Amino acid sequence: SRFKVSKLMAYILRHSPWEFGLEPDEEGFVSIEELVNAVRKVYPWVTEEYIREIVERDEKGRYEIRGNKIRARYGHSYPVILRHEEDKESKVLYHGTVRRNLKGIMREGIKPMKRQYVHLSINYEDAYNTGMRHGEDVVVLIIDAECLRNKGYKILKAGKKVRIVKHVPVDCISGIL
Ligand SMILES: [Cl-]
Ligand SMILES: [Cl-]
Repeated sequence: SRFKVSKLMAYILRHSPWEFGLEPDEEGFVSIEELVNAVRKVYPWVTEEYIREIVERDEKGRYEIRGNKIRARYGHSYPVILRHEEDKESKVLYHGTVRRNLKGIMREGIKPMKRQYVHLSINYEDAYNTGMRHGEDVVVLIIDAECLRNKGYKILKAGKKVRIVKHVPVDCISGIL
């Protein structure tokens, strides 16, 4: 199924490419032909055409293909430089978290995992569902994207709804939902 193969693709491209013999470049790209060979170790019926179809049909824009190169657009647990197109249009974004984090966030702002990027959403429901990954008592922060930009932060379009930014200062948190 598309779901099973996509879940494996996301694991390989975000978390464990070397386990499958793949060496991502600094931007997270691997050869799509080598990715097919890797995936076929688990699902031998997969084809390059199938992987390209998964990329084209993905509801979140999880993946990006350029020529012969494929990457995950977000969610890596290893260092990447993501030169995604800038979101210059959003006025408001959302960050899902858990209530226990408010104390720290209200003192320090939102910091990323591994000093990478903070993940934001254009959509409240997506932010809520993301926050549920860290606990049941979810709150969604409203982020003033214009004030982020005015402080010098570039907000990048990582997926259809996912946006990434280096840091969110407390001054740009405009509400809690
Ligand atoms: Cl909590
Ligand atoms: Cl996750």
